[PDB]
Amino acid sequence: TMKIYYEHDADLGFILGKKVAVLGFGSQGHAHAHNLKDSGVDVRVGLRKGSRSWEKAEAAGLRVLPVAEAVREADVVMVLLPDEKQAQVYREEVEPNLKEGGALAFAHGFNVHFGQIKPRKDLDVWMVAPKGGSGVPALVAVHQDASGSAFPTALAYAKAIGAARAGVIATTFKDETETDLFGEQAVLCGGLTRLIRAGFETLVEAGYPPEMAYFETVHEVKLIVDLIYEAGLKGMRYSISNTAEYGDYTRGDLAVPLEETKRRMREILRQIQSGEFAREWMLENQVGSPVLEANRKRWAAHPIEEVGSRLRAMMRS
Amino acid sequence: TMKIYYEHDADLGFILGKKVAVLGFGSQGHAHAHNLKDSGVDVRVGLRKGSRSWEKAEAAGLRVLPVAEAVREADVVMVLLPDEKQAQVYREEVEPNLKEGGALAFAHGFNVHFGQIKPRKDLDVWMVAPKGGSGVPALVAVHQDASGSAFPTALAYAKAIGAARAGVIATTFKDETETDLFGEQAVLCGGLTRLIRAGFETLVEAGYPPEMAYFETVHEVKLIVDLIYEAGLKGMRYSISNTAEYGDYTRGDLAVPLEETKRRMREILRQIQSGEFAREWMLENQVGSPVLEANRKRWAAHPIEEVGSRLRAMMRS
Amino acid sequence: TMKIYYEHDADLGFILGKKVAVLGFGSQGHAHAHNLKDSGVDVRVGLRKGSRSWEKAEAAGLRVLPVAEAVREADVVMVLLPDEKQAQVYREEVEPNLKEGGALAFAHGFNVHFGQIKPRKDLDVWMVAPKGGSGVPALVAVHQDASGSAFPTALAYAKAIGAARAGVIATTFKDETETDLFGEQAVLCGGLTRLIRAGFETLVEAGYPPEMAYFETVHEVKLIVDLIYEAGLKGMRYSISNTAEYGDYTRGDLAVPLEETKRRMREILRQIQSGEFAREWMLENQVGSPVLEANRKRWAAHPIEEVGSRLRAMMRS
Amino acid sequence: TMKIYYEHDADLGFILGKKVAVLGFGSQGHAHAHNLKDSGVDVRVGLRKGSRSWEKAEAAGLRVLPVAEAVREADVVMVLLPDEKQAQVYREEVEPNLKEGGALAFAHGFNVHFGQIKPRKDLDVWMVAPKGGSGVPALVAVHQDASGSAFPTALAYAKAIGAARAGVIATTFKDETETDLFGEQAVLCGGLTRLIRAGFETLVEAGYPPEMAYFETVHEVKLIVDLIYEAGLKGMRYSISNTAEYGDYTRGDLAVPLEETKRRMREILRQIQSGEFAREWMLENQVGSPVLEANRKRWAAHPIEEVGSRLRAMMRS
Repeated sequence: TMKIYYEHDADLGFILGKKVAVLGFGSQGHAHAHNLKDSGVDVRVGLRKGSRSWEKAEAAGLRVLPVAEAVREADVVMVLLPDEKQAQVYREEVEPNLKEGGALAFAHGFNVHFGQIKPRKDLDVWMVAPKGGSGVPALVAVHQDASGSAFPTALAYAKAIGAARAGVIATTFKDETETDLFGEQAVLCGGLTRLIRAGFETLVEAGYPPEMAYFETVHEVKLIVDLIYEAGLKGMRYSISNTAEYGDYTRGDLAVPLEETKRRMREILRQIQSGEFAREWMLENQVGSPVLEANRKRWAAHPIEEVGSRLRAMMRS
Repeated sequence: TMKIYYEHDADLGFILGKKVAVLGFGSQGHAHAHNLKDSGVDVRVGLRKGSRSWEKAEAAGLRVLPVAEAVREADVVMVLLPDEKQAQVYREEVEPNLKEGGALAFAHGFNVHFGQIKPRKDLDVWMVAPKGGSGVPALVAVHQDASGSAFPTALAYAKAIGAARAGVIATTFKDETETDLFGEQAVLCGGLTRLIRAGFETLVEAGYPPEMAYFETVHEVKLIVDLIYEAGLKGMRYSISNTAEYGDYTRGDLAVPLEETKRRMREILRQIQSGEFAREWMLENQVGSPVLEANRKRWAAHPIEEVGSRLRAMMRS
Repeated sequence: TMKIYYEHDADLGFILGKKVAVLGFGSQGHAHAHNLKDSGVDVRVGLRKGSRSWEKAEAAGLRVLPVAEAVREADVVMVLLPDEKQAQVYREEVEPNLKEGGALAFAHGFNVHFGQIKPRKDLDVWMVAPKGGSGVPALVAVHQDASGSAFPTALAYAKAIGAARAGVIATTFKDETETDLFGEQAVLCGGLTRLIRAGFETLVEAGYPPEMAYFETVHEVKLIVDLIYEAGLKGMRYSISNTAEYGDYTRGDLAVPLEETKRRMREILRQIQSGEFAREWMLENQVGSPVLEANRKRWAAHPIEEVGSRLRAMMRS
Repeated sequence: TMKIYYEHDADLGFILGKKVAVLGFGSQGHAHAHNLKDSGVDVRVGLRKGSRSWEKAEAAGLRVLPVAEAVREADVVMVLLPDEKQAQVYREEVEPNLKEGGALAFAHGFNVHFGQIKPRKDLDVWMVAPKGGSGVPALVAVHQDASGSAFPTALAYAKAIGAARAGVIATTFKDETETDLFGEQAVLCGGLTRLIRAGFETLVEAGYPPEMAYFETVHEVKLIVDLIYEAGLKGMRYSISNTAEYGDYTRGDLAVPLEETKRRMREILRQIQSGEFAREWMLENQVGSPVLEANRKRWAAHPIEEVGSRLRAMMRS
């Protein structure tokens, strides 16, 4: 019971007559700028002079300018910088230089949802969040519609990128931002890495060889997750051995008890929704990311890395 | 500090002069029989008359016989049947028909490690456990060496299958069996599915749209696990956004607390090592697998399946 | 908001042209065979040769045959044996002998719901579960409809038995089986007997005469339950003294606290729904019912039995 | 099992041909500048114009310059400023003015270990941490060795200061920084002051005169700690009365229980190692040190201060 929009719903007329400034040239900057030019919209990439990304962008054959300049001549500014760098670039280099009635666009809602960018009341503010006809759907959301055509423009932008093919889902900046932070913290990276680490340490402390601990706790994860990707949980259960399936159904809850886990995950979500997580992260970046650099180091020293590196080398032959 | 053996350590002379009976024709039977013939050892597949697998095996162009017959004329019997079916086929159709001084081989140690097969004292008993030169290493173990050449034969079998290329690791039936059950129960299927389900239910109960709950808790798992496969945990951390990395380092432990999780996983491992899990599973199969069929059904009804199916369909276009 | 079917909805044409084999001759076998003949369908009772039930069935004037024979000549087989004996009789004597496209019928869903009988794909599988025009309604359910007319046939069977008169309720094998086990365990036998025993022991240990403990804790139960049967709980409250009513409303919760009781009953229900109870009971019967025979004995020795027997004798005069 | 270096291992040739800028003129600035000139290396002190420290440094007969100027003409910059002031002085006045291939030196690792100073890749970065031939050993550590001679230079610096005499211990910035913070928090200041305060309050609340509470809980501490300094714990036990010794051995654990204390100290250490403490302190200084000024005041008002001041005055006569 959700509103899906396709290529047929989106009209490239709302973008093709507009100048798009792509700020930043990571994986996202690369792909955004690439697929836009190959759909016949004039793109300029805004970068800092004499950067590694400056030369990489010219090598891909794109028009490259300083950030302030790229913005001065743009109708849509698509901001594809790290969350922690966006607010400063907006204040110093986008806010003063973006034409009135212009559009300010995002791939992530974080800085707008948590008020690190308080955009001018005259701008359109929208987001296209991607996740040939490879089946990559996208989210689209509009925070602010000054012109009356933010949503058609955003939908056109998704068409011009190739995201409309598999379907564009309409949402809000709130729901995009809060579900992204939740996934990262509770499941995708935070929870999963802790579960693997506890598995590996359990076997190694019980005196099983580290090499075999690594195979049964890290290397074999891909096999399971590929099945979930293709055919969901019930497909995954169907394909695994009955012994595996029986163990899963009767001992999974002992590993990860449902009500306790749901309680702890509700606290993770509370800190996201309350703004406490955003505050923590914003302040962390004000003082040189001490905790990030400290944790990186402790986790890079973990015995699981030595064994992992040896076995991945051994397999590459 | 582990003993690795390569193609150069293995001598195909120990297998090429032997008749191999492959029992069963799942994915493993298919691959074992295939790669053996393409390395010039004479293979026969033992199957039950008029089965779906009988016709599929003839269609791949293999010599197919009843199980008793395939065993009567074999020097090595490689048993590639479900754990719960192996013991009965061994008792009724392998034990009476396998030549004295023959070899009985496995891909999984479960039935031998837990005494569901008590093999004759005259047999060799060994295992090759796989996980062109695609980097698929294997485990090898020898439970029983009557001939004095079980280990060279097993190593030759791994060569004849293409498992020697990326390296063969010598282990024991105990360590193969107990680490496999542990992975399935604590991490790969049991733990991971419970963590995803708690994530998804947390978001849906908090009023986020199920479609977006599904993207941030299930679909995005593949992206993370592909990075872990390629470059381990520290590679995965390196590639994710700093916001994701910060969340992982500061909230992962809140989702999955280390000492509590390790305690519960030690209980999972205790039930494996004590034989309690094997007993539970063996008895389950004596009475028509009531719990397996009951749980399957409850998990197939879960709301996560409806939303999963809709979105996977939508993406296939 | 439930689907009720009456005599008018059921067409005896769907049964009267069919041969019915009734397997077993307890209370249910007796009544099923009886009421069918008195509605003009030809019945045969299948029994083991030279049993006590064999002679009792001939004495009621029914055609009696060995089980295999009764099945060979039947279109509908109605299985009215103890849950623990059904699976073996199905495997050895019904499966080989029941015509293709035949109907296999039950009064209880237990063996089908928990896969102790895995019925042939060509059979109809349905159930009639009864609980002159005495007001005995029935449940009806269809597990498997090969012919396209399982449900009309089942409904006809209920008509031919006299169960349609007070109404036939359509349900599923799942809901019949799981609610029956729940009632037996949590309330009807399990809970109620424990509550009586705790009452009786409380009074006797407090030094009240056992005879009077027995009257106020066991004999008087019938008076209350007859009122609940006739006029429900609010009828029962209406008829009891205001002192009794006041005590009930203000101390019932102290005896049986609501949230704690509901928690424990949810665990009883979980073990039913998960298949754990079915497994426990199936395995119990594989090894000669040690726990059943042990508990019987301990409960038959209970002081409540001596006093009960004396007072029931005294009242029969 | 630790690497000790003496005067004989250190070659003053690595420092005597280099210009040293000492930034700051506390106790450490004073001593560093002093002992360097008296070992024949040319020193300049960098200070802010018209400060109290400016005039005090000229009065000791040292060449004094603005910070930017002192750095422009230096080969080694020794930073002896409060931890909270170092990062700003590095960014604004050292980073732009320090010659390429220069050396940046510290007495404390805090700002480098926690990334408040991210030093240029061309610099040497090392530390000498002191704790006639008075027995003052030193630590030495090298964070960054661009020239290939950071360690000999650092060792020479320790020689030129008089720290080599009692021995220089090679360590890391990590171990110097984390052990210093731990000592301050768990034992030296944090723990010890809390233990004294609880002792004093216990006696005063029990109605002993405050003067005598002060003698038995504060004044007598010096006697014990002087013995520990000279002859360690077993020397201290040896010199105290047997009654004191018996009380210590049988009631010390009641005051300060071992496993509980070790648990709490592991949490103190965790917050240090994780970067949480550094973040807390860095942010505190961004907003005018509210907690520091608040706590100072509450602790200065404590009744222990009034009694202390009276008795110290009384003893000075």
